[PDB]
This record gives sequence, structure tokens and C-alpha cells, in this order.
Amino acid sequence: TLRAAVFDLDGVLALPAVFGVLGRTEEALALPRGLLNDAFQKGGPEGATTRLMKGEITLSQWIPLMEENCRKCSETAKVCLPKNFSIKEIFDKAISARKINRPMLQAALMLRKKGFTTAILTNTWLDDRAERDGLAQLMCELKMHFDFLIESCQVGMVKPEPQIYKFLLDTLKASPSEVVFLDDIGANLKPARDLGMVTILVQDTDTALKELEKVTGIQLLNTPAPLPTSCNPSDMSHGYVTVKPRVRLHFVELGSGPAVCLCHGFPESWYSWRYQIPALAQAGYRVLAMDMKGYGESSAPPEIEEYCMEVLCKEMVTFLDKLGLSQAVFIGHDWGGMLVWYMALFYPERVRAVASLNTPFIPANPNMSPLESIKANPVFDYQLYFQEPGVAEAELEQNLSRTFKSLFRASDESVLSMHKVCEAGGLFVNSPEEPSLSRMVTEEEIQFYVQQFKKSGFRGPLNWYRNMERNWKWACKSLGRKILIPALMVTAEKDFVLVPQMSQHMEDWIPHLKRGHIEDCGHWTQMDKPTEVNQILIKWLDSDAR
Amino acid sequence: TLRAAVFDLDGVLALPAVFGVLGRTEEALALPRGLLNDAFQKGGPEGATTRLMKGEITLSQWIPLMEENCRKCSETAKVCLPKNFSIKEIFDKAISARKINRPMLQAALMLRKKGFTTAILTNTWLDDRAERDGLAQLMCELKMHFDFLIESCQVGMVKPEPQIYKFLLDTLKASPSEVVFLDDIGANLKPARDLGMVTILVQDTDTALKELEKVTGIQLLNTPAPLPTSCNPSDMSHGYVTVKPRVRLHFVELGSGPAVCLCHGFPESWYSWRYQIPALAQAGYRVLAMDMKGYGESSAPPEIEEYCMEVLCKEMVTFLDKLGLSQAVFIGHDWGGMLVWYMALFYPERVRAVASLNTPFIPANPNMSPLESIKANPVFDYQLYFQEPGVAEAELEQNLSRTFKSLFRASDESVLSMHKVCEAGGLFVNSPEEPSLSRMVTEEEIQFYVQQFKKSGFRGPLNWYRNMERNWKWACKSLGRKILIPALMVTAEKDFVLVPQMSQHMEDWIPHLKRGHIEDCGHWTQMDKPTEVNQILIKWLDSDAR
Ligand SMILES: Cn1cc(-c2nc3ccccc3[nH]2)cn1
Ligand SMILES: Cn1cc(-c2nc3ccccc3[nH]2)cn1
Ligand SMILES: [Mg+2]
Ligand SMILES: [Mg+2]
Repeated sequence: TLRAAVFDLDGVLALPAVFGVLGRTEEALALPRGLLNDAFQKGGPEGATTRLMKGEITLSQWIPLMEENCRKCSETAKVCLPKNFSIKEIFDKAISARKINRPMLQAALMLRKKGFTTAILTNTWLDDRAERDGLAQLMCELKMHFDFLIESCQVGMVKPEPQIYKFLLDTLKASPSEVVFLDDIGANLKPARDLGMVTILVQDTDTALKELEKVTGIQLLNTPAPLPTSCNPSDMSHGYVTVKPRVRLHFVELGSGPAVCLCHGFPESWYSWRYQIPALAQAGYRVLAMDMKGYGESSAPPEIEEYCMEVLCKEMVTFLDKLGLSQAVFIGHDWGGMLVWYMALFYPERVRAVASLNTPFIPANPNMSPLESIKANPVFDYQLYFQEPGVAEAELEQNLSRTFKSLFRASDESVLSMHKVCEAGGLFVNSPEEPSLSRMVTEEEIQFYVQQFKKSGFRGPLNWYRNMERNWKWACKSLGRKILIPALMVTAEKDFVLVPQMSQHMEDWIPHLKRGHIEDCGHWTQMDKPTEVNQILIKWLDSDAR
Repeated sequence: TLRAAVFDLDGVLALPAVFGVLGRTEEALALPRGLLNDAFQKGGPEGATTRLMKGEITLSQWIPLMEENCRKCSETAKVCLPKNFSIKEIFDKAISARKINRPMLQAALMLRKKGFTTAILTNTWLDDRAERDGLAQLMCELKMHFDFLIESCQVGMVKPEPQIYKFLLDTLKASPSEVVFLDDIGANLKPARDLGMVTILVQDTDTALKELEKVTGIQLLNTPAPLPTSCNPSDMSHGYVTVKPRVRLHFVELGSGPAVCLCHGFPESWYSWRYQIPALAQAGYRVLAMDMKGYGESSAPPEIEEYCMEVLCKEMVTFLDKLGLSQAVFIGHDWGGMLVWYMALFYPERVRAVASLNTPFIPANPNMSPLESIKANPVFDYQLYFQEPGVAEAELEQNLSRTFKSLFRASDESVLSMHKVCEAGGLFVNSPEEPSLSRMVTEEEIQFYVQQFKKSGFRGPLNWYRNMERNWKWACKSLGRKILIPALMVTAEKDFVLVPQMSQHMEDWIPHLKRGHIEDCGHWTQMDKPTEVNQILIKWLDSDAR
């Protein structure tokens, strides 16, 4: 029956409400109870505040009218306003005080997830204050989670006028009894109730959510911790840069502030960063999430040496040059992890800071050919399988859904060891035709990877493994250096390929290295533990990159 | 005969040279003449400094070796280093002191323009200092103007070793007698001279340029003021955002710092900002240069109302939402100019500051239908011609080269009045079939516009003129407001369509409006007077947007 849910902003989605600060301001300054609220509401439907709320005038133009209203109210109550009484002041403070009410937002998210159409209905203003940006951010963060944001000042109508409800119902393509509306002002609820809408008078958040749960039949209060916001590919800004005549790099771009360039592993995609991208943007960073060379919408030339680390690094530097970035923060996972350590060693001037998930920095051994070094560790046997061009490509392309559903598994779900892969003749020889779906990924998400790898297959990606000698000789040039820029190593407890122990000597070469560790986390760190990853990266970014 | 020109960086392309600061530092601190230079050069080919220059170690690792070298030199000269003697200190200061030597760069530009291959050959270091970014910027600005940048620390070789010259000659695909090399250290010139290269010992810049002029046969000294750096379309980062299901916006993106969104006019392109894009990026801004709806690589739906100002503005706001930008600076020219004033009036929270080239802000007249208002000014008669769908499209698409070559003209070059265009039956009825090429644009640049407009023609662009009534009714809602965010109006003396006088009352609605004025400037402001435009915008950005 209920198909839509509408949330007020002041006092419902954002707290403390500003009338809150009119109450407190009167008290703090020992004025008559309600005086400020009388000034605010003066003239009712024709007063200064309605005109503001309807979009007739801007917030800066209203400020001096509210002043005058405050003078008039005070003279008629036979009191004086204090010296330095400042309307702008009180409001700037009130407006920066309000934050998103997290449990209300998550309840709106959940309802949207079970198929509700959701909206924000608010009396608000055209904000031209010097400090307008703070609310612009808050409104951006809230709005991306809802089907509609309806603002009185954009539509020329105000709660409680009945026209804005008819505008609401009509935007919603729904009938009044299909709608629940939460608001903290009972007068606002009155006309919605008249048309037959369910309404909820919002005082404390938890009781409103209890009413909302009872009315929708959906569990909203005490619900488990939700995943971070993910990314829908067709809502993103997609960027393309030609780094040389045969070679373009594609990236997804979100946010503003210091550039943070995310470099995914094998066999992955920009989309492997879906849970980090909105969080890092939201934390004040300009996120650039690559398709690395070989993948997705970046070019995938066939030649093996197009994928040695030297060339891959030179091309990432060209990518910064063409974009006009003197530096970026480089955060890599897996093969992208190895690449960011090499950016730190050969291009420190271009790297604001470097972080890697899972991939340790281990300096090349100049007395042991890397084929040798590899043969001295059973867990890297599968890399020998990867060498012969064509062999791994045929197995991995043969059925894409099976390939990613077999690879993308949480630590208690595995279906392949990387164990005697050569001996066995393949990576999947002893895994199922139709693997079950991991808890980490939906069917849709697997099909995004499938569709990406239909463009170029596994030649480019596999070629990353096919430059052992060439990478070893280049790495050997760097054996005198240390990494002395800000650096973060994050280990994953249950990555059985890139194990935490392999990172144990890194402080010898990176003396001020910082660390995070994630327990109960397999190799696919970003989608295995997105919440913990976000917290470690954002905290390290804020202290070391900013 | 000469086909290539190679410029040193320290003392040639960048000034003051750092050995300069070793001289000054000794004096300032009353140490023995040359002591610092002795420490620097200690051990010659095997000493700490060569290892740095070859890329064996980073700058941070070298600092404490130079210290020790400074201790050893001082004890052997029987003196004491002062208290707080700081190698890091001296170098940070020396490195931030060096700026681009503008006349050398312009000479390199000119030689490149007459077909020389150009390069920078420098002994430099892997810079991992806290402050590394300053040099990263300087190196970025210099490098984009040259075919190659060869750095000792990236190639593992140093001037004056003869191997780096063989590497030079081989990168240049040239023989030693086809090459001139400028350097401020004679030892560096010695081996180039041995292979038969022309060399120039650089002391004062002007004498080196005189030698370089005499040797190349090209005038380099006292040459007229060059145009700002332009953009080559295939070197840019190209960005794409879907703002709604039928509609994507394309943009070119360069730089980092506060977002600056450039909005071109009719019938134009992101490329109309080619001279502003590198300058504004270079000035510390993140430039986003749009193809506006209707143009170039943005979508061009056919319906007229898809181009009313309301919809166009809503979609620019969606563009910010998807890119994750809470605000941008909006700078418009012509129709893009009108649009940015409307962004300031309806979305002040999303606009950091607003500037317009040529387009004044004139509030709608609510007592006069705009068709009327238009008919009351002979200079806007041509807009009536634009109304009837199809008519102007056929004339303007009929021959694209002629269309842009007729439109894109400097003020003393015109071939069309906008005068009795209806009466005459067309915009070009009395202009030539094959117009001469304006001084403002090359043949190539016209052909970029031609190729852009082959994608969608003139329907979308013309539709911007086809919403007079609809724009008037929307604009009327804003008649109570003023524009109170930071705002810049730039008038063009000889724009005979959007004349300076039409802007004269703007202070009534925008009380703190700032102004620029450009004399001897026609309607195509950005390409007519690129140098002056850049200076006015960058100065207004730095004071008001930053
Ligand atoms: C740098 N590096 C990356 C790997 C690796 N092997 C894999 C095998 C399967 C899936 C992901 C994998 N990632 C090893 N070394
Ligand atoms: C907002 N606005 C733009 C114009 C205009 N007319 C033109 C006629 C020709 C070329 C460019 C032109 N630009 C008038 N008003
Ligand atoms: Mg409220
Ligand atoms: Mg020099």
C-alpha cells in the first residue's frame, strides 16, 4: 500500500533544527521567550520570511529584514536588544551546527532499497552568504540518496500551503494514501493528513522510526550496519586521456580537493573502488579511479613490454602531465599496489603520498633472477602458469561469469588454492562450472566485470606478469634509494597470496612507513572490508596527505 | 642545417642558478670562498653529488652527505661552520628562488614553432623533500613546451660524461652538427663541441640569444609579444557526464585548485577557451571547459524547450552533483554569459563567483513581452531570423568553413552587419563565398570548429534563441533578488551586438559588481584579446574567488 516516503530536512534529516537556535539564543541572551520566533514569523504569509522561503529574495537580502522585525518585536515587548546582537551571526552558527541525522538517512536508504520512492520536502532559501558552501555540501550529500529534493525556494511554494502537497503528490506519481511524510512541525502535517497521507510528527528520532517501521512493515531501527555508498557506473564523470598515440587511459572522477589516484589490481577495474570513491570524495578529496592499462575502457595493446613497470609508470606520469596535476596521492591494491611503490621510487616529485593495500614493498634481489626467486615460494607457482602467452587467456576468457565468481570470494568462501596450478593444468581445474555467488558481490556487480572484460580479455592484464626480468633490472636501479615521502601499508589478515608477513621488513626501506591491518579480510580488500578500508585511508589521508 | 635546440635548465631556462646561492651563502655567512662548492663537488665522479645526479639516491638522502662534506671541507680549511648552518635550508631557499627565465622559454618556443625539435638536458635529482611540489610545478610548466626533457637522474647519466650526449643525439634522431646546445657550464659544452655540436656558453641571457639568433638565422630577441599557450584537442583530458537519460555533457579538464567552469557562446565550443585553459590552470585553478548543450561532443536533442534557460541551468547543477562539486566559479561569454548570471540568481549556493564576457545582466521587463522588447532595437533584428525552425539552420550548415570564417572576425575585419537580416533574407546574403582568413584564427582552428559542427549542426545552438517567452517568464520570478555573490562584468569596446553601454545599470542589481573593459576588442573576446582576458580573469579569480 505505502509506496513513497517523504522526509523534512530541518529537524528530521538534519539536526539540531534551527528554531532550536532561536530558542537557545533568546535564553543565552536573556530575551523574552519567543521574541526571536515572533520576528522570524512576522507578517505570516506576506512577511519577509515567507518571501525568502518562496525564493522571492535571497538569504542575504532577508537578513536585514529579520533585524528590523527584531527591532519591532523588542520595542512592542518593551525590552532592548543587546549590543552586537547579530542576526547573520546567529544563523551562520545555527546553519553550521546542523549535521545529517544518520539514523534517519539510513532509514530513508533502507526504504529506498526496498523499492520506495523517496523525497526531501523542505522550506529553505536561496543562500548567497559568504559561507553558503557548508550547506551546499550538506545538501549534496543528502540529495544523492533520494529520488527528489523539493525546496520551497526552488518551486515558489511553502509548507503548509496546500499547493506544495499537490506538487509533491504529482512529482511522486502517487496517490495521497501511498505516501508517508515525516516532519517536525505539526502544522506541516495537517494538510498532508487532509489529503489522506500517513504522517509522522518527528520529535526524538527513535520514536518516529518506530512509527515509520510500524507503518511500512520494514525493519528500520537497530538494523545491521549498512555498506558504504557504492557507485552506479552511468552516474559517474568518465574521463579519457591519450598518453601516447596508441594508448588512452580511462578513469572515473569524483570530488574536489587534493588529487587521489586509485590503481586497481588483477584482474579488476576502476569499479573495484566503488565503495571508496564516494567516501573519499565526501572526505574532501578529488578521486581519480583508473582503469589501468590493459583493462576496461583503457587501451589494451597486445605487446608484452607495453606492460613492464617502467612503461606503466611513465604513462601514469604522462597522465598527470596532460591532466595538469603536479602531484597526486597514489593508492594501489595488488598489481596497482606494486606500481605505486615504483611511482614513489622513480617519481617522488609527482607523488604527494603513497599507499598500498596488500602489496608489500620488497626490494629486488640483484643476485637472483626473479624466475628463480619465484620458484622459491610455492604460493607464487600459479605465476609460471601465467607466462606462456595464450594459455591463461583461454581458460580465463572461456566463461567470464565463472571466472569472476570463482576469483571474487571472501576468505571463508574460497573455491581455488593457488597450489600446484601448473601441475593441475589450470586455475579452475577443480572448481565448479557454476560457482555460488560470494556474499561480497551481487550478480549485477559480477556482470559489470563480465561486460568490461568482453572489451579486451585477459591478454593485457596477464601481460602485467610477463615482464619479470625487465621489471627486476629496472627495480635494481633503485636499490640505493629509500622512500621518504609519506607512505601507508595496509595488510589483509587472510590474503593467502600477498600475506601480511611478507611486509615485515618494509621499515628498513621506508623508515617512517605507517600501517593498517584488517582482520578477517581476504585478498579483495576493498569489497571484502569496505567500511574498514575507508576509515584507514581517510584517517591516513587527513593526517599525512593534507 | 640546424634542426634541434637543447637548453640546460639551471642558469639557462631557470634563474637564478643554484651555484649562485652557494656563492651568496658563503659570502652572507662569511665562509671561505668556494668552500660550499668544494663540498658539493667532493669525490667528483664517485662523490655524493654524482650519485644524486645519476638517480642512485634521493635528494633527502643526499642532504646529510653534503653536511658531512661541509664538515670535512671546513676542518681542512681550518674554519668553523656557523651555528644553525642548514644544508636543507639553503637548498629549499635556492630551489624556490628559481623561476622560469621567460625570454629563454620564448626563444625555445619560437624555434619549436619554426620546426626545430627542442629539448631540456639537465643534471637534476629525485626530489623527495616535503616541499618537492614547487619544483614539480616548474618542471611541468617548462616540459609541456619541449619535445623531450632528459634528466640525469632519470637516465642514470650526467653532464659532462660523454654517454649522456650520445643518449641526447639518439633521442633527437639527429646528427651532432644539426644541434645547438646552450649551457651555463663550459665543461658541459666541451663534449658537445667534440662531437661537432654548436654550443653556446650562457652568461647573460641576451648575448646567448644573440648568438642563438646568429647561429639559427631566426629572429629571437626583441620579437613581438607571443600569444598565450593554446590547447591541442587530442592532448586534453576529455570528460563526459550523463545529466539525464537522453543527455550527456562533454568537457575538457585541466589543472587543480578551485573548480572554474567555462561556458562558451553561440556558435562556439569548449575550444573557444583554448587560450584561457592553460593560463587559468597555470594560475592554480581546476578548469572545466564545457561543450554547452547543443554543441560539439555534448548531446543535442532536437526539441526547443530542451534549451530554455531553466532546463539548461538545472542540467549544469546536475553536472556539478555528478562530478561531486559543491560549487564552481562560473565564467560565461555570450549565451554562456547569460546562463552564468541565471546560475547566480537561481543557484547561488552552487556558484563560488560569477563572471561574464560581453553579456550584461538586464533584469526581465515584466510589462513587455520579450518579442516586443526585441523589436525595439535594430541590432537584435537578426534574432527574428533565428526563430523559424530550419531557416537559419540551412544557411548556417550549408558551408561550415564559410560560416565560421564569416563569423569569427576581428573588429576591423567584419563582413556582415547584423542589420536588416530578415529583410535581406539571410545572415550571409551579402558576404563572400570564400571569405579571407581572420588574423584571429588559423585555417586549422576553423577546421576544428567545422568538424565539431558536423556532429549536430545548428539546431541545438539555434534553439538557445527559441525560448524567449519561456526564459522571460522564468526570469520574472527572480525580479526581487539581487546578486550578492562575487561578480565580474567584462565589456568589449567593439562588440557591436553586446555593446558596453547595455551593461551600464548592472550595479543596481549587483551592488558589488567588479568590471574589466577591453579596448579594440570585437565580439569574440577570448581569441580577439586572449592576453588581456587572461590577465583580467586571473587577477579577479585571485582576489575574489580564492
Ligand atoms: C603483485 N602481485 C599480484 C598478484 C596476484 N596473483 C593473483 C592470483 C589471482 C588473483 C589475483 C592475484 N594477484 C601476485 N603478485
Ligand atoms: C545572449 N546573446 C547572444 C547573442 C548573439 N547574437 C549573435 C549573432 C552572431 C554571432 C554571435 C551572436 N551572439 C545575442 N544575445
Ligand atoms: Mg522542520
Ligand atoms: Mg646549468
